[PDB]
Amino acid sequence: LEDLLFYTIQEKIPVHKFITALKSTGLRTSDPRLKECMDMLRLTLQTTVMLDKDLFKKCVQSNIVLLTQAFRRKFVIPDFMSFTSHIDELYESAKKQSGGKVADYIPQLAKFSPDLWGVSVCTVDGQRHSIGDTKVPFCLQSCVKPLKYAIAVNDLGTEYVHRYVGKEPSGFLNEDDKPHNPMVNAGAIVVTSLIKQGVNNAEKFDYVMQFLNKMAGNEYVGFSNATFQSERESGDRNFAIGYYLKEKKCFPEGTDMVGILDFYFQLCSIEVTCESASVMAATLANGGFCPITGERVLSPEAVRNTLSLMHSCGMYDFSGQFAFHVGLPAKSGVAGGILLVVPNVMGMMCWSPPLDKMGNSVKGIHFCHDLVSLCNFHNYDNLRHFAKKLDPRR
Amino acid sequence: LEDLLFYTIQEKIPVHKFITALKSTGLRTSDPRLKECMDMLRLTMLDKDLFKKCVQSNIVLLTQAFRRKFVIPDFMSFTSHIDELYESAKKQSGGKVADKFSPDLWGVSVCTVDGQRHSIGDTKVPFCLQSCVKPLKYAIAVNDLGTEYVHRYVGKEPSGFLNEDDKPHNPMVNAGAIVVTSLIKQGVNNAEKFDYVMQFLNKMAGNEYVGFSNATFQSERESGDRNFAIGYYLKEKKCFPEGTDMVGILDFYFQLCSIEVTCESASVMAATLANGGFCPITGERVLSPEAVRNTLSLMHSCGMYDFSGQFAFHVGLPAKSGVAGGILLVVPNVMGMMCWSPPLDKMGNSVKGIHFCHDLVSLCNFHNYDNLRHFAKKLDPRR
Amino acid sequence: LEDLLFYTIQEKIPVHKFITALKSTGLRTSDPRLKECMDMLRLTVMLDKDLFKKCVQSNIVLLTQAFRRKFVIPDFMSFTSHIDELYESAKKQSGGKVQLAKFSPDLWGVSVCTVDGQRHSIGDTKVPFCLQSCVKPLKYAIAVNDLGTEYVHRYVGKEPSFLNEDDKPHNPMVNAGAIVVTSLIKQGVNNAEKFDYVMQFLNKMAGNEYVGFSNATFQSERESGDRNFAIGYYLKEKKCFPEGTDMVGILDFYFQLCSIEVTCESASVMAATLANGGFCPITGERVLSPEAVRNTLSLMHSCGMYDFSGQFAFHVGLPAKSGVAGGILLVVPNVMGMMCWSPPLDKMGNSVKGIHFCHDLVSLCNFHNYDNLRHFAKKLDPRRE
Amino acid sequence: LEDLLFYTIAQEKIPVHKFITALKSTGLRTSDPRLKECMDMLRLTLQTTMLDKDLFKKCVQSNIVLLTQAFRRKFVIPDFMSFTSHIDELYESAKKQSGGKVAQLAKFSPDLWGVSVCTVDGQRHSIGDTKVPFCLQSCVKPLKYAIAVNDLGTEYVHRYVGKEPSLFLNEDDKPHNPMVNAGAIVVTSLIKQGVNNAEKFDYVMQFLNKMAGNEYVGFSNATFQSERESGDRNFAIGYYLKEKKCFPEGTDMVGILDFYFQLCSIEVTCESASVMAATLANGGFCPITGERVLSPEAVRNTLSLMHSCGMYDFSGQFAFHVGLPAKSGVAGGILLVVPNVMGMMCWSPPLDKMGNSVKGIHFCHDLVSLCNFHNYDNLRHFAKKLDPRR
Ligand SMILES: [Cl-]
Ligand SMILES: [Cl-]
Ligand SMILES: [Cl-]
Ligand SMILES: [Cl-]
Repeated sequence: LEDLLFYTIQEKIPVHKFITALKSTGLRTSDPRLKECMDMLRLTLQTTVMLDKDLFKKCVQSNIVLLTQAFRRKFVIPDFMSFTSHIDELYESAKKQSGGKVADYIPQLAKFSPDLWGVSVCTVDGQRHSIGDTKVPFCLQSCVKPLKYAIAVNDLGTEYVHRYVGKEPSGFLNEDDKPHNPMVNAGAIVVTSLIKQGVNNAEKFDYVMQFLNKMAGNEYVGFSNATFQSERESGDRNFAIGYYLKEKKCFPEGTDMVGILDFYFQLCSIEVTCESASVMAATLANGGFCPITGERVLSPEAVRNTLSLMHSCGMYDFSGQFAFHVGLPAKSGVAGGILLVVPNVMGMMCWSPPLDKMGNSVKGIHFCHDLVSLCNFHNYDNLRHFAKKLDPRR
Repeated sequence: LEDLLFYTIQEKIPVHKFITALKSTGLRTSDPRLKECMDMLRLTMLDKDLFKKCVQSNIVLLTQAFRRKFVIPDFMSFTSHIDELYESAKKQSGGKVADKFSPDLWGVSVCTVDGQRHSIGDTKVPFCLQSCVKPLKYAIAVNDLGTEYVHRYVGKEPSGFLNEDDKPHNPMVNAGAIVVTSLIKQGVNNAEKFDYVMQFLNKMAGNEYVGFSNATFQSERESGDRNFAIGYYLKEKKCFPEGTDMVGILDFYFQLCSIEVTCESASVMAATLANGGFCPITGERVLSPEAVRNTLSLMHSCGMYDFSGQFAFHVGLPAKSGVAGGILLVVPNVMGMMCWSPPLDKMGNSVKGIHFCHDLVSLCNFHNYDNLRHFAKKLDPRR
Repeated sequence: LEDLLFYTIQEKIPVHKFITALKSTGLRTSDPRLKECMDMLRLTVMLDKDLFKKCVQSNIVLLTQAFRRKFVIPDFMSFTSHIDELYESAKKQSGGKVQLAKFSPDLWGVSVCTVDGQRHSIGDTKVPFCLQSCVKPLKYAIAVNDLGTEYVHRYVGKEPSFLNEDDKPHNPMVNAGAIVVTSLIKQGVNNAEKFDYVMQFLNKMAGNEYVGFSNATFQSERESGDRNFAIGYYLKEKKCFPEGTDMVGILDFYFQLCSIEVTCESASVMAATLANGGFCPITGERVLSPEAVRNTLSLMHSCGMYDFSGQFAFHVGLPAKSGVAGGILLVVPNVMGMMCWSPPLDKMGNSVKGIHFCHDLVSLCNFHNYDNLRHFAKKLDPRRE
Repeated sequence: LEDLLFYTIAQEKIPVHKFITALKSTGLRTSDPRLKECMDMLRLTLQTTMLDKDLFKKCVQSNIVLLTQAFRRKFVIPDFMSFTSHIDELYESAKKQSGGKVAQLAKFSPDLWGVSVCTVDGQRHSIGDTKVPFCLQSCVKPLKYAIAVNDLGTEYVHRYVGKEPSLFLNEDDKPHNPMVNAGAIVVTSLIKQGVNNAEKFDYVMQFLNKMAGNEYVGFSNATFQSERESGDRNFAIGYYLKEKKCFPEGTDMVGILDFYFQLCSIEVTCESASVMAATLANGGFCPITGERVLSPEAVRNTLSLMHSCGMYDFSGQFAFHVGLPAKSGVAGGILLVVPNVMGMMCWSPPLDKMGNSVKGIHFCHDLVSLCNFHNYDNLRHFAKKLDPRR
């Protein structure tokens, strides 16, 4: 059982040899699902480097199931080292594109260097990879749109949420007097008013944060007050939208619109890194379960709706082309993030601040094209006949 | 290998015993890939020797089959569900037939990417593809000329005659389908063009029923005012490739719309698309992966007319409707389908078709954005 | 000259006869241009060649035009009898919208003021109501008068239909355009001063007849302003205002402007000023430049009636502007201004009775902008004896 | 009256040339159809052998009314020589502006520019190339609509076509107005229904002849064959109209297009077309024949729609700045109407990026900058402008 695993890894295993093989699977020693095992190893090093069969069983037994899949290469991407080397090549290629313009409309976005570039990957199995500046905090901005949508649907269900907001691209209101979808400001503002009704903003914010925290496997989620204050002061177009929505009676009964706008600016100001965000995207890749905690964050219904709208509406005006050429659900944001989901496989956050004319981060856009150019991840690729493409699940 | 299979099924196997067990896997005794085997049986209780002699040539396929390795391992179960969904849509009596056909005609056909087949309803009655051909001829065009060339002439996304670039919005609208028609087999006459497409559709269908309705073609082309208006407009905006005869393309276009299929043959067509360009019952490579992926993308967003976005959100499967009441349905990596009932809703889609498609995804985890690990209460037919 | 007029009107004239003959021409004895004559007559009960010349001397040229039938509409009594029929005819049309309770009957009134100062009224013409959108052409004329055509039209469009190709509101007659126009006027001072200034201007337009302000309407508009705040934030976002504009304050000024009150009678003089080329008919004072008055009439023509503007231009062919209080400011260039007021509105937002009356006026008279003055077929021409 | 007139012109006897020179200075042409008997007697009188009171009476008696108004300065523009002198200056000023493109290009001669005036009293003036024939093209649009309304009335015509400024169709699934191609095709299908194109065409041609006081109206077959070849977009419209059921019952659409191209290919000069516009300014009566041609409601409707819809995409700006009903065409013509005063035709082929003749447009602005002709100018108070009626 745990003995079997011992043999696949002589009389006694040096600990470092166990750790090194574990880290090659793509797992991180700090994985919450590995905690018992790692605690035991560290404790063992104290009271003791070689592990005999009996010691190994002792350290590895609590986590044995997860550990067996790792070593039996049952993970979604079994040769991860090979895959990450491709990710790096693609990272390097995109890094040669200097074009684009960093958003200057508020001091917090403008300060960011155009030359910051990073990519983080988290598979639905919890395998992690990062290259570039992946520990630098930035604001989600519109990348928050699908997440608060997912929350709303999780709590209120499809039918209700979509009384208030549309299901498709625009190509302020559709024929039915609703904003076109959750990924446009008008739609996001309305989705924001749907969450945790009848409570003050402080608890609403906290409530939302609980969700993000879980989606991120308790990795970094933070808040930029500097950005919130600036968004709120320069927010004229969003105020125009708010008054219009109120005038057309688009909000739930009793809504305080100005309060909702404040909440909305707050939500846009939430901070992540590529690493933590990649976990959020992996939760969406994993059907609502956080890949690194095994926790159930969101209903399958919420995740399906959200991925559908990211595919359709997620890239601003580039959505149609992105869907045709990339065919992956994604959400761009003005700070230069692109939240990417390859369903059943992994999730990513790509970050470079310079934007193209559509509003999309130039290196992210270029990286996403290459990713699908290389691998058979396009939504409508086939898993049997893919031509020259590479399939990393094999 | 033929030995193992033999034991799996006493000293001798009655022929019928092997036949009914084979049928139970979803395959038909007439599968083109089973020909050698069925010929060997026609040349004769099989003892081990006669059995090995008969099945040796088809062994690999038969092995996949009897070892429950097909994309849907328990097909008899999956079939029973298709039947319930069918009987449920059958009770929906609404819609309006376009204008000769009888309402109450309803049929559904399935072909898995492994060539497993099922049918219920009026499944052998030939009807016209109409706009169902749109993705088919777009696939042919991308197959021969590639993505970059074809999309010089036509858009890649939905609308809401020409887009901001002076191209028709996509291949699934009439304007776009007319332009696409002008791209195929350029410079050759219409007669050869029609033969070429007809040959291409034969491959897609694994050589099952494909036909032409001259009656439909005649009336279509007399009533084609809106399409004529479109042709003159496209010509004037210089939308066609140099040297196009637009009045001739419209002819060809009306012809392509009049091509006939049954639910059964058209389901194989959809199966080719679900199989990455390989025909499931012939094993023949038909379209390039590039052509198939483009086609599925545009059917997903553009395929259902004004109901496209609603259909993508709820059903999440590439599909293409036509005014005869066909819906060409693709579940990638799993199966193709054709649903046929003539009565249409206000949007132009078959009423029973639409109902069936919703229920199918309500039941099974086939939605494009369903997860294959956590699906809640949905059935997964692949298990 | 005074003698000429004297004989025209025995040894002595009874003075009730001069008054009666005067009123007969359409002028009122309260006409600001007749004051001296009326004061001299107050000092004086029969008028001999001598007393008559004394009373009438000051104003003689105006009274001569009046008695010699030189006025734009020489036979006025006949023309007002027609206005009355049209009035009764439109009166009988009771459709429109303002479990509604009703404590009192419907209000309907029509006032006519000619470019010569001839006046007529029937119905409820003394009851104050808010201009609302009727104020739009008025404040646009002010802006153009003060700033000129080039400057105003950097901020707003000249054509019918939030923003057009150039990211300007379409014209001065739509809310977005009227909000921008509001921001153009008196940019130096504070809001109280801007309001006084506009109010003074409307006094000139009206020959100092009734104009006022309704605080109730103003507060009600303030509370209901979501639609107008949406527009106000959008305009700001798109940088549609002149530099240093306080947009929230401009809307407040906007609501005040919509809340200004008039009567059918005083508003008809406002319209007669626009019909008279910028000169107030009853004071002879020059209120607005010709450029401001031409620009205003042109935009009233195409843009003045909401979504009925096109149909109205084609069938009626007169510059007009309507508002939700039920008013229709009507202009007939070179002839007269009018104000029609009934509160019930049709589905397009225009006063039911007002619209009916405007149609009938042009069916009857050759006032349609594209009518011909030589060959009019069946129509009546009131400019002729 | 004949004696009164004789005295104002007179001395014991009037030299013939002196009566003629005075007549011309009023703006009337000697060839005026309404002056025919007068001129006939005059020529007859020179044969049988200086006018005395009795001889002068004999000559002008049949035409006395019109001649009396002319000499008494009762014409809409009493000082006509002063006015034409202004027209000439505006013409020269429009000339120095050579921008625009005619519908690497070679040039075999100078570009043509001409301006004709016909007053509602039949006073004439021309300067520039005013006798050169050119195709009406879209300038024919208000003319054929006026015919439709004349024969069919407002209700019938506007059951098929919109009344407002402006896809091919409005919310009623009717073309937006008579001045856009789709609307003008539908109007074309209204006229003289149930006869062959040859008969319909002769019918419009005689109508055009009356509007023009029987001055030049013609046809360009070269232009027609060309329109017929390049009409892909008009055939697109034709099939769309047909698809949407915009034509009256039983119309042959392909035949209707053919009639339409014909109507576009009709030819005028600046002079003949100025009389056409003057008919529209005169309430349906032709100024030089005194003949009733179009009904008042047809003339009103046409002027209304020219005002708002006449200049293509410049209609909005044109109405605002110029305030005159006008219609322009791809040949470089602008048919202009000052209601109650005059008609005009301006012709220069080079077009601006909107499709309007550059010289015509420039001339129209200057005309209104100078004169109080703007639809919304006041007649009593106008500022620096001059009023030619005074
Ligand atoms: Cl954003
Ligand atoms: Cl179809
Ligand atoms: Cl209003
Ligand atoms: Cl033209």
